[PDB]
Amino acid sequence: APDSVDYRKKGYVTPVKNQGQCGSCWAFSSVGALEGQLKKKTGKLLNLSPQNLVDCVSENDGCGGGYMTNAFQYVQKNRGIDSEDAYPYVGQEESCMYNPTGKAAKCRGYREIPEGNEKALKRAVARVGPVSVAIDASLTSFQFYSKGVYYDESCNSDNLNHAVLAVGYGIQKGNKHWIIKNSWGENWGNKGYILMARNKNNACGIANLASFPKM
Ligand SMILES: *[C@@H]1CC(=O)N[C@@H](C(C)C)C(=O)N[C@@H](Cc2ccc(O)cc2)C(=O)OC[C@@H]1NC(=O)[C@@H](NC(=O)[C@H](Cc1ccc(O)cc1)NC(=O)C/C=C\CCCCCC)C(C)C
Repeated sequence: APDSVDYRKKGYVTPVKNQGQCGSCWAFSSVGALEGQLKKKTGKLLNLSPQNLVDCVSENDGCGGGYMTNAFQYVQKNRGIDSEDAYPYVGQEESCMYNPTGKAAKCRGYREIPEGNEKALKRAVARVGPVSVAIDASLTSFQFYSKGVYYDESCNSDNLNHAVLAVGYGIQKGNKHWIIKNSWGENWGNKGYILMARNKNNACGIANLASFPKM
């Protein structure tokens, strides 16, 4: 694989959204992954609907929680996801109003990275595009990230509690990293983004609950 990857520079990645108080992190992660695969296939980028996922993915718990695979599996069986334009984010769990006219992406299926395999996730990101990853984001050191490559020996790989999007990887001051899109708005982190430590004994369990859709 290449040394540098950054799918933001290829137009795959939409702006940094804000989930708010609602714990719809999985939905923002899922949408991020589909958005990437939409641009690759069609040439056109747009915002897909996190609210479509929150309201209609009955196998997940809306703002309470959820998995990305379940949201991808939903878009496959449903034969669509609406645009943000067609179906906008309100910040609560409520009734499904999927309108197949406002369809924007479909999904052929999904794939999962092997558990605790950062090399596999690296190969995935390089070839596919923005990959959905879950992590431990409970630490204070995570909350108030501003610059550099992030790492903390507290970061429990087995306590996976927050879904984000791996949009790339690289190196910065000899610290290999994953380029990560959060959904806590543009004023968190470095413009919404964090660079988390790559090949550092699976830092915050970056490789444990990782997956992508095929479009
Ligand atoms: C999205 C994350 C989010 O918005 N915020 C997280 C913060 C920034 C740490 C967060 O709150 N995450 C957890 C709760 C939590 C907080 C702190 C610690 O130390 C641990 C957990 C959360 O539930 O947030 C919602 C989103 N996260 C997920 O969907 C993730 N899933 C879970 O965290 C987990 C389910 C699970 C994961 C791994 C397992 O092996 C088994 C089960 N959720 C729960 O355990 C909570 C279950 C039910 C809560 C019901 C609340 C009812 C309120 C009325 C996913 C892996 C991406």
